[PDB]
Amino acid sequence: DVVKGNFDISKISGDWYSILLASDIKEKIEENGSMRVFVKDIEVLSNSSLIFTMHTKVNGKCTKISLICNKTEKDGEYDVVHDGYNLFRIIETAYEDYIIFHLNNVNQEQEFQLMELYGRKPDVSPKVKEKFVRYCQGMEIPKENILDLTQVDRCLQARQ
Ligand SMILES: CC(C)[C@H]1CC[C@H](C)CC1=O
Repeated sequence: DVVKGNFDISKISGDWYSILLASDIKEKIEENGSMRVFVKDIEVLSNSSLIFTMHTKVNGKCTKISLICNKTEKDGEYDVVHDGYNLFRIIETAYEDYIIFHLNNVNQEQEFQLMELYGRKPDVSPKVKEKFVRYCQGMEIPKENILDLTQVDRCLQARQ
């Protein structure tokens, strides 16, 4: 049930797992990188904001953070503060299976894009992962810059 636009936001509510991570700056998503953050859940805060809870590593320990995301003037776009100012939007989702997010980090050193694949479960179809890899390459993210997190510690032991 792939939705490609006009997403119902309340249907992306609830728990998510981070599965694949991609960026045109690999350091951002590798171990210790500012964007190596594992989603826990998404909830509707208001008619125009979301709240994400996510895990980061702090001195080796999985640590929960909360992020407030607001609709911008552009349709489908949200902003969020983390390692600077970010703009993100949904690329596509099957609400009960997976969601793909695109993010832009707007900083003065070098702007970069992030691509994220979440699943309702700690894994999804190889069909879904293939769809994501294709999007990444269409966005000129090299395959070396796509990381599979199902192999690594994604704080699953700490989600509570
Ligand atoms: C801070 C990062 C990791 C979060 C913010 C919200 C996005 C939908 C997913 C994402 O890139």
